[PDB]
Amino acid sequence: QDYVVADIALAGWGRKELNIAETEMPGLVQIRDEYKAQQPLKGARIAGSLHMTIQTGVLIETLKALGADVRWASCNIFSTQDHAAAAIVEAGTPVFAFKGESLDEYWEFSHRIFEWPNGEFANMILDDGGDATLLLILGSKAEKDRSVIARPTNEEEVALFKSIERHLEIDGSWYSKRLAHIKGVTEETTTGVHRLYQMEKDGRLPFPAFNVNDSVTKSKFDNLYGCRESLVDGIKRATDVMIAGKIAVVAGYGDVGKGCAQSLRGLGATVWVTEIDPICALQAAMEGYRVVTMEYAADKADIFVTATGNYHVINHDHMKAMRHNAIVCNIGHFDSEIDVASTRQYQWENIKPQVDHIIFPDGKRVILLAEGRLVNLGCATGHPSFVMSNSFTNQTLAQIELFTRGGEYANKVYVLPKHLDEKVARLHLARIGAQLSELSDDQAAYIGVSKAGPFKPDHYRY
Amino acid sequence: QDYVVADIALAGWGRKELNIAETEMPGLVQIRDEYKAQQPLKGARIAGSLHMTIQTGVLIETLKALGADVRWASCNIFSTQDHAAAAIVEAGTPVFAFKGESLDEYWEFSHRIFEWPNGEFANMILDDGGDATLLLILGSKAEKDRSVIARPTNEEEVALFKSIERHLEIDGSWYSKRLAHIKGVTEETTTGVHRLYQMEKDGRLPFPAFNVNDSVTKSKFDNLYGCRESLVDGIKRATDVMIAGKIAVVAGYGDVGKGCAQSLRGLGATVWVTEIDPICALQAAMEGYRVVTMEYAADKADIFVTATGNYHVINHDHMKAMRHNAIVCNIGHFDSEIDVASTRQYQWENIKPQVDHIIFPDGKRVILLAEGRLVNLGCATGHPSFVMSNSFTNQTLAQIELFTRGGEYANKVYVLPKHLDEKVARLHLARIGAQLSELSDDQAAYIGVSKAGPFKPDHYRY
Amino acid sequence: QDYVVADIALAGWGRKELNIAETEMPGLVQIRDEYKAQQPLKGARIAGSLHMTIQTGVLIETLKALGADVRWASCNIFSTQDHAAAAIVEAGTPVFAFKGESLDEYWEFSHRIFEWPNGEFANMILDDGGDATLLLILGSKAEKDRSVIARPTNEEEVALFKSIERHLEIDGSWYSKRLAHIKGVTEETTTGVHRLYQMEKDGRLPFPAFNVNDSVTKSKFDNLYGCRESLVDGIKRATDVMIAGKIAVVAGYGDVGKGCAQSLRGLGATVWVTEIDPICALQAAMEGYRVVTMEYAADKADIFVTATGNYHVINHDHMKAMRHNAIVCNIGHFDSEIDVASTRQYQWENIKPQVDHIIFPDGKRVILLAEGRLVNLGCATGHPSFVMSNSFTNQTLAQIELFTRGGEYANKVYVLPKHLDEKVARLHLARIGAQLSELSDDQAAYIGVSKAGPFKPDHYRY
Amino acid sequence: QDYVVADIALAGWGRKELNIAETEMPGLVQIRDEYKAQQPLKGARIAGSLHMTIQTGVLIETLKALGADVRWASCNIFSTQDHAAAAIVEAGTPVFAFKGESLDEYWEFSHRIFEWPNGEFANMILDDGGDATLLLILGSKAEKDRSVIARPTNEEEVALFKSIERHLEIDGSWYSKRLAHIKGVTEETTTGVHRLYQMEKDGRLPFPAFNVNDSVTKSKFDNLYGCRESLVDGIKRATDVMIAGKIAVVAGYGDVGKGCAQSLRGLGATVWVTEIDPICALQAAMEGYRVVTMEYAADKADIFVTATGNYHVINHDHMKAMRHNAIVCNIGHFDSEIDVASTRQYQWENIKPQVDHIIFPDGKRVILLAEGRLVNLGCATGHPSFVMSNSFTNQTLAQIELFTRGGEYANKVYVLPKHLDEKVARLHLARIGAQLSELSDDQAAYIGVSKAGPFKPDHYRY
Ligand SMILES: NC(=O)c1ccc[n+]([C@@H]2O[C@H](COP(=O)([O-])OP(=O)(O)OC[C@H]3O[C@@H](n4cnc5c(N)ncnc54)[C@H](O)[C@@H]3O)[C@@H](O)[C@H]2O)c1
Ligand SMILES: NC(=O)c1ccc[n+]([C@@H]2O[C@H](COP(=O)([O-])OP(=O)(O)OC[C@H]3O[C@@H](n4cnc5c(N)ncnc54)[C@H](O)[C@@H]3O)[C@@H](O)[C@H]2O)c1
Ligand SMILES: NC(=O)c1ccc[n+]([C@@H]2O[C@H](COP(=O)([O-])OP(=O)(O)OC[C@H]3O[C@@H](n4cnc5c(N)ncnc54)[C@H](O)[C@@H]3O)[C@@H](O)[C@H]2O)c1
Ligand SMILES: NC(=O)c1ccc[n+]([C@@H]2O[C@H](COP(=O)([O-])OP(=O)(O)OC[C@H]3O[C@@H](n4cnc5c(N)ncnc54)[C@H](O)[C@@H]3O)[C@@H](O)[C@H]2O)c1
Repeated sequence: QDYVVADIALAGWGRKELNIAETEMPGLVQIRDEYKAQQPLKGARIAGSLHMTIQTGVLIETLKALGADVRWASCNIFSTQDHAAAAIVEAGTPVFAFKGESLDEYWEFSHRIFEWPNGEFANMILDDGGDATLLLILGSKAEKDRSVIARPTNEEEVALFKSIERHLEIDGSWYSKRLAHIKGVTEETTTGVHRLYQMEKDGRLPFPAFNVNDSVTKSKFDNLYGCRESLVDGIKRATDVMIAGKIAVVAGYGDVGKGCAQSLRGLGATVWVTEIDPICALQAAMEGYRVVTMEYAADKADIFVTATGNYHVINHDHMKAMRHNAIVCNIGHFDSEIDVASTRQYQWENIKPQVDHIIFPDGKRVILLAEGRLVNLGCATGHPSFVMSNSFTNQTLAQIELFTRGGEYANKVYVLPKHLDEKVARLHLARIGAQLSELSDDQAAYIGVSKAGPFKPDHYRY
Repeated sequence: QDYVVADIALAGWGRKELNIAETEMPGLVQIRDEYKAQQPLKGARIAGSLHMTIQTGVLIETLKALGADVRWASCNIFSTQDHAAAAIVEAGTPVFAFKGESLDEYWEFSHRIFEWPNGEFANMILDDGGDATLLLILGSKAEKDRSVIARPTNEEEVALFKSIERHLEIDGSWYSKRLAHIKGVTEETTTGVHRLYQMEKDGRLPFPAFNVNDSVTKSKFDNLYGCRESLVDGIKRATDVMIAGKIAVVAGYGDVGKGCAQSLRGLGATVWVTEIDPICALQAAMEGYRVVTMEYAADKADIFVTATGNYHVINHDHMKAMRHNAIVCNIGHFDSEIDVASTRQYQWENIKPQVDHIIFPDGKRVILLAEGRLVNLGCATGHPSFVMSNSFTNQTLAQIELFTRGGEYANKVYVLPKHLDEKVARLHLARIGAQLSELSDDQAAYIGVSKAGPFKPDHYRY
Repeated sequence: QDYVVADIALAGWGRKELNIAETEMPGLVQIRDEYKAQQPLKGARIAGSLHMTIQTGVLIETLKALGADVRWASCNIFSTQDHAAAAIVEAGTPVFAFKGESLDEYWEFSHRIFEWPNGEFANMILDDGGDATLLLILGSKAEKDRSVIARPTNEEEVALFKSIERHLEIDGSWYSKRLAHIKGVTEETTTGVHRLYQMEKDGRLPFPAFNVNDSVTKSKFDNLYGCRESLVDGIKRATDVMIAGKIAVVAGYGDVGKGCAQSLRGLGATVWVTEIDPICALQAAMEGYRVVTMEYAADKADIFVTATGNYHVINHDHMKAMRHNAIVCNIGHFDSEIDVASTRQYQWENIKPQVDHIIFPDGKRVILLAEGRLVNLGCATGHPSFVMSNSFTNQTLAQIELFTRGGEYANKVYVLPKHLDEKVARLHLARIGAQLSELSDDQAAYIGVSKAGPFKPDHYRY
Repeated sequence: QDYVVADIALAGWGRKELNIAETEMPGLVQIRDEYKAQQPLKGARIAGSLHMTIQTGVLIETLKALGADVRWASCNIFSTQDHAAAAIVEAGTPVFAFKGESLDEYWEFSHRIFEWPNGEFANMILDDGGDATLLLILGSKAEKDRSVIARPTNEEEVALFKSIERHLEIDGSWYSKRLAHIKGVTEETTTGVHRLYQMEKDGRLPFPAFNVNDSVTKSKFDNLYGCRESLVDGIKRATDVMIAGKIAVVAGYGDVGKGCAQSLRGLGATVWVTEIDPICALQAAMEGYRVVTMEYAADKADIFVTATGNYHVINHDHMKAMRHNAIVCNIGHFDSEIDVASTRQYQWENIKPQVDHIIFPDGKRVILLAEGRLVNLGCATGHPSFVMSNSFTNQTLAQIELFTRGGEYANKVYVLPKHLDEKVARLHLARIGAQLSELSDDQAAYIGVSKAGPFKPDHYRY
């Protein structure tokens, strides 16, 4: 069995949910129809490391419909949907992923996506978080200098370092010969992208890399629209609270905060915003939101939402000043936006999964969601498929561009070209009934663009 | 054991949830504090027939805190929350309710709320749907005319009639004796209020009844704000679908439909509305919604919501014209807004509990929610506590008024007096931080009102 | 010349503006087309007393297209548009109206609409404010008892009383014989309607009267939609102020205040509301508005809008606490919502017409619009034609109903029947592209209405 | 008299309006207070060419309060407010501007800002549209090559070239001598910035230039918020039309179109959008607007707004398909968004100033605003002061930076540094009551920024 999944019997269920997801992921489905004849990924052998969910499944089969051969693993030990994995295997793709897998299994499975049968090699990486890429790069270094895997600080490292030693025993140059076949990497997260920029700095980047995280279509959907669609859903599943008439404070008015504010206001909450950036604060104010400090908000608001990407924006003294049964949640950085640690010295009482009462020295209670982790993933189900369709359609056009024209690119990190970012948007228009107009020749000349785009300058903010 | 519940062990859990709910139900709690000293319900013996949930538990303990003696049953066989029932019993109230009870047990439990110890009788009814009222009125007539309980249309009538026949054997004047002791009824639903108006018309109403359904505070919260708060919640739990960019059609632009349109629009849907009432249609047009026909919408919309209270507003031929994986749901009348029965001829495939695929001959599928029953109750959790607080504060003030001043009233159906309706609203203001202003003497005279209210004429529409 | 206008030469201009207004008044234009064949007003001789504007002109010619003969005057000395009057005369209708006419001329012109040539008599009154109706009723009394015009308090009375004495000299029973021919009155304002209710009380109402002021379509358009369309326009014409980011306080959250709040929020103002009615306050709160006292708002808000219909809701001490260059206006009762009188002791400095600086003892200035009169009429141009189309379409269907079936009605004040209120709405649907649906027989029975309406019970609030 | 204005008598009026405007322009006023002591512009001699309005007067006196010596002209022959010019002259600034001046007078006035007394020279240019900059650059080249001012395309060039030829006769090196003294230019318009980038490309830029057009604060206020605030204002002054229930189409969904759509929707219009950019189109779809074609909209919409910056986006055949009395206007490029010229073949009829009927052969009419020029400027009063405060605070900070630190800059076009852009926003917060928060040291390090800013990376889109 060239796969490791929870239970292949879950395949039929997975296929039914794939069939449903496809309708909500028109960008991916339309790429299949458009590039059918050309088979642009014929000859591509893609190693993929990305949350093994139903939506990722639609991406896998798009890559296959375009001609790719694919091996897949999850980028997280808990994010796999076992029935999705099952259905993808049943359809003929090696998957090494199950929910609740150990760290040892995680790093093993990250090797498996790079062990192709019949003397073959992966020639593309599709990554989320950069673990797959990190494995080849660090393993290659360990070949020359074992010391780099000699002193593991944490738990993830013990498992990573150990897995590398195990493969160096199979083949003393296990990693470098595999790295030599990679034609391109496409990466979609902030952390993965930071890692690539550092490799480039260190002269350690041996192929072109596409930063897809910073495209307009990916960032708007992943940040603004995705969280707008999901904040209130998580709050309601957890608490069933009435939103109308409540004071809700959103910390941060970037893309995530903008979406949060908009959804809360759409239900009749009074929305306050906190900010450290005066441009963002002024944007919030021009939408009729009151811009306040968290000190001011702390004893007044009913609902607190953190969207700053920063550290301890809701702190011990804020919570201490809070109203009884104030609801506190986080939709920003995966942790530490709220100082949950500083409340651990007080009585807690579980209300239900991902919902807890914290009881302060005076008997005043606060309701905390997902233990200060991401409310949209802990109390709801994360981004809807249409949102993920925009992210994954980016990843797909990036794979096509590097596999197909990667020789035109240096061994550097590149943001997706505007014309492909525009194409991502265009691929989603028919689903939602939007009719795109066309410039005439005179009009294209008049505003100084090609009829085919790109339509805006690189500095354009949308 | 003067109670029948699922499991008395659930009491501690129920008490924890009651403690949470109280903070979201300020009308009930503030009533407890305001009327504490007066104990206006001392000497009241209330037979209640109302969904035995955590929220109803808060109402029950409010009635008790005001001096009432109380016995309770559910008005529905499936709506009971067993931990709620348990906590209320443990706190000293007879309850006759558990989730999933039978129709035989249902009607028996309806008798038990009228069986008081120490030779005492119920003197007040707090009703939802009118079953408690019906039992006594039908049963009383059946004492002198067994023909009324002779021809059961219906599985519910079969159970009802049996229980009457069974009690007639114990005492030929079981109902009669009890009916004569009722000083008043308070009723909060359309169905219950229709039954009362019909009794009044027939001269069969032997006590004053308060119609609390048609109060402004009750109708607004129960119809408009409640459904606004919970429509999308149900759709998202069921489907996790992206709302932005979708065409959603709402059939009906009354209170319910107004709330629906408003929540869908708040998330970036294009909202279309159908209507038969030109006034309601013009209202919709003035908020920027296109007013369309269901025939026009059938093959164009992505989301269908029925809010008409009418019959087969989505029919077989509409569903057949629908777009593949269109979502169809009902938030209006309990059933028959959608012609679900006409699709039973087709293969169905369950997606998950309360979510079904209907497969048409050409392979096109429709996603139907809650089998065409109520999506906010089937796929979500129903109205939030603050909403129910408005309905139940209406019931409480109605009980106080009829118990303490019923002599002032005739044997008719009255809508809650405007000043009590205003009181319901007022009791909810402190929670949401709304500061009410006071008229001066000059100002009250200038507009022709008392400083204490009521503030509007009886025909005022708000 | 059976007319008195400013200048008949203005007719061509007026006709051009009539032709423009008709497109925006589909209710009136559609009545013409629908009732063409029937000529329901053939035999009607309508005396009309209503602001002689372009929009009223479209009403006059609708009445004529339906078969009426008409004589017209203004209900206000300043509201006439001279080119409208000119165009209506040129088309063959006697008009007695010009802007800036004296009180003597006003009362003379009110007689002229009741002096028909060739021994004829008016048999219908179309009134706004009840002056026309008052003339006949009071004149009739003076015939029997001169004392009722013996002691005039004010300026309007001196002119009224004098005009009556003058006509009693022509014909000692000038009024009563004219009153005897009136088959019906239709009245559209609050004041006019109060006067009718008082006549009825006093047994002094000799014909049926329609209160059109309280119809749903007239009240929603005249109160809510009209002021929503126009508040910000008046503020901007006067001040050119940026609305976004300002705190704007609306006193009152009835129909006018509701519209005001909604328009201000639509431009990104932070909107606060004050209220004395807790139901209205709770409505405001459920839309996310903060409900505050004027004492709280006075030193904080940038923009103050009064919509209460009450007395001195913005008072001396409020203005004294105001921020420098706060803008103060009134869209409610025609005066005394603001205590402008109490500021008259302080320096004023005109900024431009209808805009004044008030300079307080400490040098802090406030900007007052229209001297505390109606901002939408003083700084903008009042209600748009579509709004007036709803009012006047009411007046027209009321005229048709009383002329045509007035024998079915007692000599009482009646609100317009719901089926005619619905018809008003329906007549406006085609213009705005709204497609009204139709009940089937089964559906009409199911919800208990006729297919033709009315569709809602009398107590329905919309 | 070192000035040329319409009437110095208008000065007191102008001063009154300047005093009002100041309260709505907190960025300029707060700059005066903050930099008072430092007098950073002491030694600066600023030649300004910018619309001589009341708002520009506030900018001028801010520059003076900071130590600058200043001479001023308008950048447009018709934009001058004569009372503003007068007040600024009376307060001691040479101004060369009056409303309705000729092109000959225009260019002469442009020379006068460069003629300083006591043998001194301008050392800074504050420009709008780039005419002041062009004069010196073109004129300098013309000294050594008279061919550049030999072939005038254009009535404006005829005037420009004459004035250069006239000054060349007085001094063959008139421009040269002056050009060499310029330390910097600040430019705020698209046209001016394009000219600067073209000079830079040709190596013809002898000093650092700040592009203030593309700052976030300038572009947002000038493009989005400014047009949002004033679109409907213009339409209503022109037509007094009802907006609710109308279909309004906005061509373009960039900054301007985004603001338009938002204001129209806020009043209950159904808003459709056209676009050629799929990203912008998806943005519109995500806010619930239908994205349509102008061909589809042509015969359906009631209101047409062009915001594309493109050429003939409304053409002859669109207008011919339009609904009778459709309103057509342009808020985008100064002209040629609508093919007005193609309708000159038809009879026109003026409705009023800036409002015209275009009469088609079949008698169908279209209402065109401002003859297809800018409706916010033609039918209203342009941007409000708070908006202009953001543009002019940008200019002020740009002047301070180039004057005090220009040595740090090369002879290129720079966009305003992000930290100054942030400063513009910050300076506007106190007015609107927005409370900015401060990062702690730990928080600044955690997200990788200085506590003082800048807070975002250069590619951040807001
Ligand atoms: N929950 C999710 O599923 C999800 C999805 C996408 C992104 N994110 C995360 O959300 C976070 C924010 O994302 P974004 O795209 O909005 O980033 P952003 O940088 O665009 O916006 C963050 C905002 O927070 C403000 N801020 C920083 N510190 C603050 C403080 N101490 N107080 C008040 N405001 C402060 C900044 O000025 C900034 O405008 C990131 O960590 C991102 O990774 C989460
Ligand atoms: N889901 C819930 O939890 C919940 C809560 C409250 C009320 N309701 C129910 O929702 C239904 C509607 O309630 P409401 O308060 O909005 O009633 P309503 O009478 O105020 O509104 C119903 C609207 O539907 C329109 N309508 C009737 N038949 C139609 C048809 N064939 N096509 C288009 N429109 C049609 C009517 O003209 C009307 O204006 C009722 O059955 C009510 O009991 C449900
Ligand atoms: N400006 C116009 O062109 C125009 C058009 C229509 C109506 N009106 C007038 O506007 C006024 C209001 O009309 P409406 O239809 O909204 O009336 P309404 O009675 O429906 O609403 C008035 C509201 O003001 C509140 N109120 C009374 N005194 C108050 C106080 N002291 N402080 C705060 N709130 C207070 C009341 O509770 C009420 O809800 C009336 O005088 C009406 O004639 C003006
Ligand atoms: N009226 C004013 O006072 C004022 C103020 C600021 C800017 N503007 C002007 O408005 C215009 C637009 O400004 P912006 O900042 O929105 O520019 P922008 O580039 O941000 O937006 C223009 C939009 O129009 C779209 N477009 C181009 N041709 C089109 C076509 N044929 N059909 C449909 N869409 C088309 C583009 O795709 C684009 O996204 C510019 O000319 C600008 O100078 C006017």
